[PDB]
This record gives sequence, structure tokens and C-alpha cells, in this order.
Amino acid sequence: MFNNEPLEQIDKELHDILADEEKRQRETINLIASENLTNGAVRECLGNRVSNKYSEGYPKKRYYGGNDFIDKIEELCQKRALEAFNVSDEEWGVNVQPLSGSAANVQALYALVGVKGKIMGMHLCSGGHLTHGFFDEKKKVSITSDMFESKLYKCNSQGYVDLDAVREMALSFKPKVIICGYTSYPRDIDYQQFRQICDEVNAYLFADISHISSFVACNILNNPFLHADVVTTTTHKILRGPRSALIFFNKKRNPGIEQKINSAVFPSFQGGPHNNKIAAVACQLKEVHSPAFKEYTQQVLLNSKALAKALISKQIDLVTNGTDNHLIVVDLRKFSITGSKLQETCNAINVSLNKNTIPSDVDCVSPSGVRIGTPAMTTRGAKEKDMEFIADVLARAIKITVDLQEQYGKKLVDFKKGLPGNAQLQQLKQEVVTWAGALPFP
Amino acid sequence: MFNNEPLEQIDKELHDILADEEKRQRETINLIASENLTNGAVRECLGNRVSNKYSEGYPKKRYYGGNDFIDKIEELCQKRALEAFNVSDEEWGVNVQPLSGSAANVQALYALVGVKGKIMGMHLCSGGHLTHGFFDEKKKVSITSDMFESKLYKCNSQGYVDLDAVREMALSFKPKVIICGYTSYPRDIDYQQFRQICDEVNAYLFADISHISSFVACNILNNPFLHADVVTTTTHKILRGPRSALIFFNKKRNPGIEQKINSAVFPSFQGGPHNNKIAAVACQLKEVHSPAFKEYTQQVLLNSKALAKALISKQIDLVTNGTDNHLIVVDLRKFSITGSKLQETCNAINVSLNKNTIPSDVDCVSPSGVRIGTPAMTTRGAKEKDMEFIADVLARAIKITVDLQEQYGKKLVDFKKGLPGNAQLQQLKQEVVTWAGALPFP
Ligand SMILES: Cc1[nH]nc2c1[C@](c1cc(-c3ccccc3F)cc(C(F)(F)F)c1)(C(C)C)C(C#N)=C(N)O2
Ligand SMILES: Cc1[nH]nc2c1[C@](c1cc(-c3ccccc3F)cc(C(F)(F)F)c1)(C(C)C)C(C#N)=C(N)O2
Ligand SMILES: Cc1ncc(COP(=O)(O)O)c(CNCC(=O)O)c1O
Ligand SMILES: Cc1ncc(COP(=O)(O)O)c(CNCC(=O)O)c1O
Ligand SMILES: [Cl-]
Repeated sequence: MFNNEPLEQIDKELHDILADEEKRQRETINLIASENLTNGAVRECLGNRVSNKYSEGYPKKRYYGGNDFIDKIEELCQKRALEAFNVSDEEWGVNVQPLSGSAANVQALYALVGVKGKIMGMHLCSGGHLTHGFFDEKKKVSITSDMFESKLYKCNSQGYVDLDAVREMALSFKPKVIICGYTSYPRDIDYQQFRQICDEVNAYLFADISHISSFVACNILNNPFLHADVVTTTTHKILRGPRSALIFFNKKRNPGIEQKINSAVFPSFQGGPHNNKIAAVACQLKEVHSPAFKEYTQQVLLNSKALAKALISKQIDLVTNGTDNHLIVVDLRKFSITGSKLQETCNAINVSLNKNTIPSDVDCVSPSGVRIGTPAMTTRGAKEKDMEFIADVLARAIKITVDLQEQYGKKLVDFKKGLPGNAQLQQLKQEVVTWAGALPFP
Repeated sequence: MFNNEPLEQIDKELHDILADEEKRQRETINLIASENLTNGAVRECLGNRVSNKYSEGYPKKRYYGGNDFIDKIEELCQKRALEAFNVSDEEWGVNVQPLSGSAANVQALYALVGVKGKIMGMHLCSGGHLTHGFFDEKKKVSITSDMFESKLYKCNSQGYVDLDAVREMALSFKPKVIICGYTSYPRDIDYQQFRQICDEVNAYLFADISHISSFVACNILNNPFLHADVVTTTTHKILRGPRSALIFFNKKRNPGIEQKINSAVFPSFQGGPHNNKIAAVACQLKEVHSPAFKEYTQQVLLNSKALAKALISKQIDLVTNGTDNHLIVVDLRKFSITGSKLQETCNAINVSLNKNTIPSDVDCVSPSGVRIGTPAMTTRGAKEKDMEFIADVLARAIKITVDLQEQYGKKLVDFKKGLPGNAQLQQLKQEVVTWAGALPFP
């Protein structure tokens, strides 16, 4: 007693928009540092009937029976995760149930410190995530600042994490957890120094590596598994999996931590797991542990270095003057245009990027930067040579943005009016669409 | 620079288990009250490239651009939802971002009351959910009992919600929210009476209708939208959607609730939405609002009544002696077997059900019932005639369970030893597999 007609016959209205969405993705230069494109096999898992099953609990500790095949998939996923991140299952545990990055960080934080617990994290404005304790004078913006007591550490004026400030804060604040790994940080992290600071105050070390996870797995960047008690990551960014999260815990360092984490994910926060997510994650973790994926990750870094170097050749300033990873943050102060203005301009030319704060910024309204990344475009086959064109397109959009601002003024409402119909933008979009439309698309 | 091989070529190990899972689903008599089977169209959405997109924020208020088509899908979803639940978009608002039911409840609860906030809900043992404030002497099991202050109200000895007790509790406890709508409750709810109690104490009315959402939408059962401040529901159960949740808020009763609820989902708890989820939900919400789906829902109730009646003709006791909905809870005390033993017996015969508490039960360990539901089997085309056979199968499983307990003893370890190779079970399973295997499968 069901309708088995395909999506196109069943809901033509919805199917058009999805096909529209498909066309926009394939015709866009996607520089969102956190975005990627999943392969058909990962999308087959996400559409699988495994999502039908309710399997509250953990493998071999299910509330319900009929979970034999589900248990194999959840165990296959945990093995592949520990393998991919070069950790021993005797020494490290992992939870595959968190639905997304934010849920996983909140669940993990709760496990470690509990309600009213004290946490330290990097500020959103300096490159931290919302789930790292972010609040504002006006509001406790994140649950992580409301169900926990949070202190926030700023990066220095050159955009690097300033450890002296971190230690100064840890000794005075005395938190139970200190979080590192960030949302818009273009450089590598000194985990060892974090581990040294955490010990002095007897606090846990929490590394959130969602943005750089692939780098850590393939040993191109510093390894937080050597020093951290907990490691969290999403699977949908540089890792190129579905939208999900992973929580790693150091049993050797903290016995009895497995129970706290596992009980935090369920039943403290979540109910039934999403089995299609888990199947999809397993599928990508196998790809992650192949010499080919290491190649791709290497390619992402090469493209990022080349992109940075080309932007600098065109007189564009980058925060910290470059990158050790997949992402770059452009300081736009010399051009006197805001990041929101450039983002608007870039949408008009089918270039996806995001406005981003810089060290000088005092407000999340009017940020002075944009953040770009290479993983999506690297997934689409762009090589080092292709980055000069991306940099050229961005330089042209900056100039166009300056021209329009000269013509209509700094008020964002007035600036947007200049955008529709602009000859140069229509031309620029056209070149963007023609090059973007050509590239391999999973 | 990606691998486009199909799932079978790319991951044969994973692909076999999924086909295994598929075959077990198709060969099982699925009586899990919270389970259903999604159509190909809903799974096409789940596998869609829309999940590649990051769209933090809300429609027309996105952090990033390139969200034109994503915005159409989110607005189309909220529109379709409000229509389905027969509410005016002027009077009610809905949030479509929550990843699952538990997340949605925690988010909604936080919006209304905040940290340390006072809430009241039905106890887990009486048919309430974990997200309704569940705690135990040994620990605060749900975040809802830890981040909030919760009081729990029990049903009476006949299995009915006892309003006198709720009022007694509300006036004494003075919570900001009172929750109704349950995980294992076989009868309808008097929302009006709840609305009265809440007014007496100035508390919000929260209805969780995930198990009965279809009955509320198609108007076979009482409408909580008439009385509640908030309605929450999952989309993966009777509604037949993907795994996701919806949060409804009454704007007329509480202006400025829209912002409180919306900010709670993001950026308080979650980050990026899962667009494939939202797309999937829109697709099912269209089906919900068709006269055909009302027929299916009607059929779920016909099947449930018939099943209760057939169980009773076989001398099996039901909590509240019947049902007003899709679910039944069987009291097993007269047979001196526990729910866990019957669940084990039922997995051996490919009958999916879950152990459940009954009013007499003091502790969650060793519960004296099993909960069954008709939505999955109704989805597979089972009519009222087919229920006598299901009831017959369950009667045989109870008898066999009693015989095995006689042979091997009441200890769970000892009882399970009798299970493998049992001639009657092999026979019952084969009978089960033959009938189940034949039914339509989406
Ligand atoms: C959307 C998002 N999610 N997690 C994040 C952001 C960022 C961000 C967040 C916010 C923000 C502020 C208050 C409340 C909610 C918010 F999302 C404002 C801005 C800004 F300034 F550019 F408008 C940027 C950015 C990557 C998009 C951000 C940055 N920078 C950081 N570090 O982490
Ligand atoms: C798994 C689940 N999720 N939400 C639920 C349950 C139930 C349940 C929950 C628990 C439970 C207890 C402590 C901690 C975590 C738990 F999941 C124990 C039992 C039981 F009785 F079978 F042991 C049953 C049931 C539908 C499966 C339950 C019931 N009854 C209720 N009302 O809501
Ligand atoms: C370090 C980090 N942690 C957690 C999250 C949360 O992931 P979910 O959105 O799946 O909840 C993000 C997302 N960062 C947003 C971006 O970089 O674009 C992140 O950058
Ligand atoms: C009333 C109610 N609310 C929330 C949930 C949880 O939704 P998620 O599992 O998607 O978090 C359930 C599922 N209860 C388990 C069952 O009935 O089988 C429920 O019955
Ligand atoms: Cl999903």
C-alpha cells in the first residue's frame, strides 16, 4: 500500500529544483573550504534501506534484535576509522553514531566535563567553531557556552594562535577541557604545546580536526592522536564522506572514557542511529585508506599553496601570509571592500566562497575577509596550473566589487543594486560556467 | 580526481551486508511500532547531491550564497508540512532543520525553558521518551534530566495517563513545560485537559506526536494543534518519511517563539542542515497530504484493532485492554515469561518486536511486555484478514518460549541455549519467511 513511482513522476516540482541544484553545482567554482563532492557509491549508501532500521544502543548491546547486519556495518565502520587515522583499537576507541559535527562536539564535551563544566576554545572571530564555547555580550550564542562555562582565546594580530595567551588563560581560568582544531585556521597546530598546557592545569586535550582530517590521516600534517585525549571530526569536508561525525577517545590515557563518550552519544543526546550515514561513512573510510586518496589530499595541499602564491603575485594579502593546509583567508582591507560585498559579487559569477572575519575585525557584522579552499575543486580535477585562473577570477571580482562600490556606495543595500545586469559580471560568469561546466563531476 | 565505480565494484564487502540486510527486511514480519519502509522516491532524495551544500542559517538568511535552490527546497518543505498538519502559516511556524527526534525535542525544550529550566514528562517505564526528562536513581540518563530539572509522572495501574496525578505534580513542581505524546502509549491523548493543567500553573504545552503523526495529520485522532504551544514529530515512523524531525510552534499564543525555536536549532545546537533530509521530507510531506495516504493511515488503525482483537481471542492480555492507535503493548505476566525471552524467540522466527515495560514493572531490566505496531506491515499490504495469522504466530512464539523456559530455565543465558536448531522455531521461521517474502516491498 505504497507509491513506487520515481521521484520525477511522483514529485515533478521537487525534481526540477534538484536538477537545478545539480546544474548550479557543476557550473560553479566552489571555493567553500568545508564543501566537497561525494561519489556515487557514498550516495548509494545514503539512499540505502538500511536507514529503515531502528538500532538504539551499540553493537551486541542493541535494544532490539534483527540488528545482525547493522552490527557488522557499525563494527566495520569503527575498524576502518581507527585504521584510517592510524590508531590501535586497543589504545583508541571511536563512536560512529553522531549525526553531525556540532552534535558530536557537544556530546563529547558533555562526556568530559558535564553540565556547568569549564571549557576553553578558540573564538569564532579568530577561527574557532561555534561548538567551541562561542558566546557574545548580547547572548550565549552556542549551547557550548550555556551548558558549559566557556572562555575564549584570541589569535594574535598576524593571525596565529598565541600560546602564551592560552597558558595565561588556562592557569587563571582552570578549565577541565581545552579545544584546538578550528573552522577557519590556515596553519598547522602545535598539539604538543597544547598537551603541555593541559597538563599544567590538569585539563583534557580536545582536537577538532574536521577541516584538516584528511591531512592528519595521511600524515602530511601534525598528528593530534599522539597528544590528545579526544579527537573529533566531520566526514563531509576534506574527508569527502557523508554528513556525519566521528568521536575518537584515548583509552590508554583515560580508562573508563569509552563509557562516558558512548553514553553521551546515546542515550544522553541522540536516539536511534542513522544507519545510512554509517554505511556511507564506512564506504568512504575505505577510500580514505588507499594510496590514491593520499595522492588526492596531497593535490589539495599543492593547489592551496599554488592558489596562495598566485593571489600574492596579484598583490592580495592572506592571513598569516599563506597556508599550511587546504584553506586560505584573504584580508580585503587594502581594497576597502567588505567580505559580504565580495561574496555577493562572487555569487553573481558562480564562485562560491564565504565572508570571514580577520584578526583586526571587532564584529561578525562587516567582516573584512573571505575564506577559500581547494578540496571541492581538487575533487573536480583542477591542478596547480588551474589556480592562476582561479586567482585571476577572484582578482577581477575584487576589482569589479571596488568599481560597483565606487558607483553605488558602501551601504550593502545600495551596492547590491549595481549587481544585476552588470556586463562584466555576465561576462565573468560566462567564463566561470564554461570552465566549471567542463570539469569532471561525480 | 575521484573514484566513480559503483558501490558493488568499489566496496564488495559492504555491499554484500546491505543486500543481506535488504533480504532480511523483505523476509521479516516487522512489528516495530516505530519502523516503516520508505519509497524509492524518498531514497532518491536521500542519495541526492543536495547534501553537498552547506547552508547554515535559514531561507533568505543564509550565511553563504549559492543557496537559491536550497532555499526553494526548505520553504517548500515548511509549506508542505504546515498544510499536512492543517495549520495556517500565519498562526503556526515550523522548523525543518532538526536531524532527528531526540535533537528536535532537546532543541525545543531549550528554546522554551533554557538551562536549569523545569520540565515535566511521562516516565520511560510508563511509555514516555528518553527526551522527556528521563532519569534514574543511578544516573541522569537523558540530557533532558541533566540540562533541565525534570519531574516524571507515571500512568495508573491500568496503563492510562492519570491526570489527577499530573495536576498534583504540576501545582507542586511548577514546571515551565509539560510534555505529552509518548513512545509506547496505546491510547489517544486528552490535549485539552493538558492545556487546562498548563494554564493553571502557567506552563507551556508540548506535544510529541512522532508515533501518531499520521493520525493527527489525517484527523483520525485528537488534534494537539488546537491546544499545544509546541508540537514535535519525527518523520521516519508512521509518517513514512526519512529519519528527521519537525518542530511546530504556535505564534498566536506566544509571539516571539519563532526566533527562540529557530535560534535553538541553529546556531545553539546544530550547524549545517542536511539538505538531502529536507528534500526527502518535502517529498513525503506531499504524499502525506493526499487522500490515498489517509486511506493507508486508516488501514494502520484497522489492522491494529483487528490485531488486538485477535490477540485477545487467544487469551493474550493487552495494556489498557486494547488500542486507539497503531500500537499495542502485550502484558506477559500470566505466562511467566519476560519480554526479553519473547524478543529473542521472535528474532529466531524473523519477527521483529521490542521488549517493553508495563505498569506493574518496577525496573527497566526484566520488563514484562512486548510492544507491537502495524505501520510497517500495513505498508507491505497486510489487511485485517492477515492479522489473525500474525496473532497466531505470536501465540506460538509465546508457547515455544514457555516450553524453552521450562526446558532450560529462567536465566537469560540458560534460556538462549535452547534456541538454536529448535525444530519448532525452524518451522515457524520458514512459515514466517514464506509469508513475509511474498508481500509487496518498496
Ligand atoms: C557560519 C559559521 N559556522 N561556523 C563558523 C562560521 C563562520 C561565521 C559565523 C558567524 C556567526 C556569528 C554569530 C552567530 C552565528 C554565526 F554563524 C558569522 C560569520 C561572519 F562574520 F562572517 F558573518 C562567520 C564562517 C565560517 C561562516 C566562522 C567565521 N568566521 C567561523 N569561525 O565558524
Ligand atoms: C529504546 C527506547 N527508546 N525510547 C524508549 C525506549 C524503550 C525502552 C528504553 C529502555 C532504556 C532504559 C535505560 C536507558 C536506555 C534505554 F533505552 C529500556 C527498555 C526496556 F524496558 F525494554 F528495557 C525500553 C522501548 C520502546 C525500547 C521504552 C520503553 N519501554 C520507552 N518508553 O522509550
Ligand atoms: C572545526 C569544526 N567543527 C565542527 C563543525 C560542525 O559541523 P556540522 O556543520 O556538521 O555540525 C564545523 C563546521 N564548519 C562550517 C564551515 O567550515 O563551513 C567545523 O569547522
Ligand atoms: C515520542 C518519541 N520522540 C522521539 C523519539 C526519538 O527520535 P530519534 O530516535 O529519531 O531521536 C522516539 C523514538 N522511540 C523509539 C521507538 O519508538 O522505537 C519517540 O517515540
Ligand atoms: Cl542522511
